[PDB]
Amino acid sequence: EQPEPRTRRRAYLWCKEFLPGAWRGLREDEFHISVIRGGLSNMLFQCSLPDTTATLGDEPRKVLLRLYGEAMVLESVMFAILAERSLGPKLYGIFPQGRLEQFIPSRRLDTEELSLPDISAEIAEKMATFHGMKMPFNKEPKWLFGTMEKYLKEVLRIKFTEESRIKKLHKLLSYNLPLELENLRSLLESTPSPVVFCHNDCQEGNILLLEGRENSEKQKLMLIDFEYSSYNYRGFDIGNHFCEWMYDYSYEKYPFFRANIRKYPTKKQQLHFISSYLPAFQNDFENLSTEEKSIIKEEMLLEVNRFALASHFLWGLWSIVQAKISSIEFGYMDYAQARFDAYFHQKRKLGV
Amino acid sequence: DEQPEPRTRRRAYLWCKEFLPGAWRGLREDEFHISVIRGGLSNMLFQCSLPDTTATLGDEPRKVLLRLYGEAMVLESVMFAILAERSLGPKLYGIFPQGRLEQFIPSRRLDTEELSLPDISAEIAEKMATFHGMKMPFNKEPKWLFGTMEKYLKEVLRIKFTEESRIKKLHKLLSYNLPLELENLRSLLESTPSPVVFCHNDCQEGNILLLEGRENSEKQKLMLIDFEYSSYNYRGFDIGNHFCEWMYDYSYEKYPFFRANIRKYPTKKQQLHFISSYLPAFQNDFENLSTEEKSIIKEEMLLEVNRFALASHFLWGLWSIVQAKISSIEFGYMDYAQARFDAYFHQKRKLGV
Ligand SMILES: CN(c1ccc(Cl)cc1)c1cc[n+](Cc2ccc(-c3ccc(C[n+]4ccc(N(C)c5ccc(Cl)cc5)c5ccccc54)cc3)cc2)c2ccccc12
Ligand SMILES: CN(c1ccc(Cl)cc1)c1cc[n+](Cc2ccc(-c3ccc(C[n+]4ccc(N(C)c5ccc(Cl)cc5)c5ccccc54)cc3)cc2)c2ccccc12
Repeated sequence: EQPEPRTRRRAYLWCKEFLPGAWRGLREDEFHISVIRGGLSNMLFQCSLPDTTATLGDEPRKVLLRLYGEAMVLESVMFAILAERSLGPKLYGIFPQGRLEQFIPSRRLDTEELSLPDISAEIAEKMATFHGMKMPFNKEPKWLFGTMEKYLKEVLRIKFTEESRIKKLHKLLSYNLPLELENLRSLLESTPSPVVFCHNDCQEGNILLLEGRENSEKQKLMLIDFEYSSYNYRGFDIGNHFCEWMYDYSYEKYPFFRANIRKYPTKKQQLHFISSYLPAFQNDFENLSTEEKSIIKEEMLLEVNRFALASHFLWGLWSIVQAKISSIEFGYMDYAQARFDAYFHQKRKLGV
Repeated sequence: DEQPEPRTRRRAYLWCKEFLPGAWRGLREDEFHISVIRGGLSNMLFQCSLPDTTATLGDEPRKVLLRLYGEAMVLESVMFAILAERSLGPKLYGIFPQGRLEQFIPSRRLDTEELSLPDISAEIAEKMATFHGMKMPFNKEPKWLFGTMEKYLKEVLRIKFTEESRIKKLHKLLSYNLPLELENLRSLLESTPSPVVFCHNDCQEGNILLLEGRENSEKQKLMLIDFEYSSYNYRGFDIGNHFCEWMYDYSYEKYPFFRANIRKYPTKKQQLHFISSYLPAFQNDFENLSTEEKSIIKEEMLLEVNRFALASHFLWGLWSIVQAKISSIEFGYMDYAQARFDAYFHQKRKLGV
């Protein structure tokens, strides 16, 4: 797929002006560009040198161009920090209309792969590593309930025009969400979880399987797409990831997802995950007694399964608001209903 | 121990409490120590610290610097962060809309007279060289120099002062036909090769820290700071501008709040000492070239930096005229403009251009 000749021009100039080596002397007629994702918000292109052109130093042959649609400053700083620490794609250029990033040959994981033991173990290690790092952002964990409050308030003010959405919203408001948010607050306020640097969206579509490295046991993945990252309760990040075993966003018919409550990880599979996470997050952990390890692990199961409720609640509210304001083709209200179904199922499973 | 207003004191307390880890997280407003370093109307600095009696819980700092602020805002933050990660600037502890929290570095600024000490001059060159060699995610077309001179020239032509002395001083400055002089400087510089590199663009004594404790180190006692004017730019501008700064001392206490001295510009000898440290630190093979090839590079570099020095005078001269209209800061801006243009014409005569 080719873009319009006007974006093609703009892109040529960005690469020419921002990238060093052979790129600096490159002519419009030798510029290769093609699409990866299009639309109206976060559009991706692969830009490259022609195969016949030689590099002059260590510049990339090929790069990723990301066109964009307080928060703008924070996301850029963080993208740069991760790039410097080699935990994210390198940052090659930053401008108002977009940015230029390392191109990493890879594919996203499919939902079904999240439960493969070796995949699950590595995701845990990465998340653990990510949780341990220092970032220059606010460390009060106010984003979880602050955000749930903000969306709840919008949700109560929403008037849809189409009858089917009006009906679906009416079924959702029937649960008395402001009362349910307070119950979830008191449950989570009594559930200790250390505040750490969370990804907050650790789903299959934000996990890259790296080309070439498929045979590596423990080093085949990269976490990406940190736009929702913040300091937050650890339980949310793990609980949210566990929830993601149940949703597959690649389904081609409406509503463009498939949900399965029986795909939530078993106790066994949860233990496999936290057995990799704990040593990578608390370095002394491997040298505790058998019995002390079991205690930590059992309290962690309770922790993450409780915070899983906040994953369902938050993304459910989010999705209702998106049904009003997003143009993207997705059955947002059906998804909201699926998250609230799972919420009430998980409440029953926990006895809370 | 000079204290800020109780409202800034409270804001600052919250920022430190919320952004810094360890003992800071549990700290009470009444246990917060803060004092001023710089005040005014724009970029205000405070030293914030834990009380001496409080213990740290890990590797958090006891003491930090709070910087209150007055496209460019995104790029400056990214760059401050990049330099922090590479240990070429103060560590970044917190970033918020009203300011940021940075490593506090016990130090003083250099004085103008210290720029010419051989060991100081040599290290400045090494640091600038290191700085020039870095990859940064910014535009690499060197359009900021003339783009900026054009932009200020255009403002300068539209300025009406009301007070007589400023009117007179502006009139003397416009007498030189600045739009014609800018074109002559363009054609001179278009014929002067200079590699485009990552420039500080303001490498003056007040942006160079002498690090406390390290005074006895020969080659590692300084840090370059304050990169808000940084960009990809001609290498000649950075070196030429630093050479120009040997002539200006901004610490004079009476109006016009600077002193200028044309005879303090570095000698050819002192310039060679500077570029003799810069070259090996920027091109690592440099020491193993032939004697004759080294001399050629060095002599062309002298011509390069002394020619770009003209752009230092021209740019800061125009900048200063514009500041005389819009800055509230106490400084003889028009006198400074005249001093930079005097130096410009003197440097033109020295070069035979
Ligand atoms: C201006 N500019 C730019 C200008 C000049 C130059 Cl030289 C370069 C760049 C630009 C830089 C970067 N971008 C990329 C970008 C992508 C996403 C966002 C984004 C969106 C909304 C929000 C708030 N928020 C909502 C929901 C949460 N959700 C859903 C949420 C999820 C989980 C939890 Cl626990 C809590 C909340 C949540 C979460 C955490 C933090 C914030 C959150 C934050 C960030 C922001 C920027 C640009 C994009 C478009 C246009 C310009 C851009
Ligand atoms: C929004 N926000 C913020 C928002 C959200 C969060 Cl979470 C955190 C922060 C903020 C971030 C950072 N700051 C600090 C800051 C202040 C000014 C600037 C700056 C601006 C405009 C300009 C133009 N320029 C002039 C002259 C040159 N001069 C004189 C010049 C010198 C030499 C040469 Cl060769 C050419 C020109 C030159 C040079 C290069 C580039 C630009 C130049 C320069 C600097 C850079 C950062 C904020 C300040 C106030 C309010 C908000 C701020």
